[PDB]
Amino acid sequence: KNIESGVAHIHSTFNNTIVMITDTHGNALAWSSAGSLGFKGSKKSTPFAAQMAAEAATKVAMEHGLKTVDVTVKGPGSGREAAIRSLQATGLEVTAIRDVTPVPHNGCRPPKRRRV
RNA sequence: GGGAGACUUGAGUGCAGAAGAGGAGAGUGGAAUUCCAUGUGUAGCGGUGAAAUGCGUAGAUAUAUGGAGGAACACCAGUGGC
Repeated sequence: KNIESGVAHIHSTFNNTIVMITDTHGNALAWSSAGSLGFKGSKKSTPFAAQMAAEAATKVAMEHGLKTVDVTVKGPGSGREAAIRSLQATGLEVTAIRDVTPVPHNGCRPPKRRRV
């Protein structure tokens, strides 16, 4: 109901961007996405859509009560920086930024190349 | 070419060292994917050139914490080595 510090997970893929603001323990507080905001098709990956998604999620989080957030960026999407700037503009203080893109140590076999 | 000898440079042994993803056997480590359980949380997620199929209110994706299991071994790594 009332929080001050939290985490913001930005999942940005080539097709969509999802912003998930949680508490420092990971429990979800608010979230939004390009698709959730009405963007469809290619638009979902545009940085502007990421900007709006971060804006809407931040507004809900601040409404719930939240001042500081630390950012974790995941995925190769092109809207990560747009979301971060949107967070700052909407008001939440960006305490820190880290990248948590998983990096398999070889691990599993990725799917086939396209057009083969 | 044959026979009877001699010789040490080829060949090999000895002695002294060197490096190595060489091979076989038995274990073991972390990353990561998927699945499972339980939290938080609400409407999409996923995907394309564009769409649709598909998954999601039986609460998905995301997110936190665990647990299961299979396979391959990021960085080192290098017309490097064996």
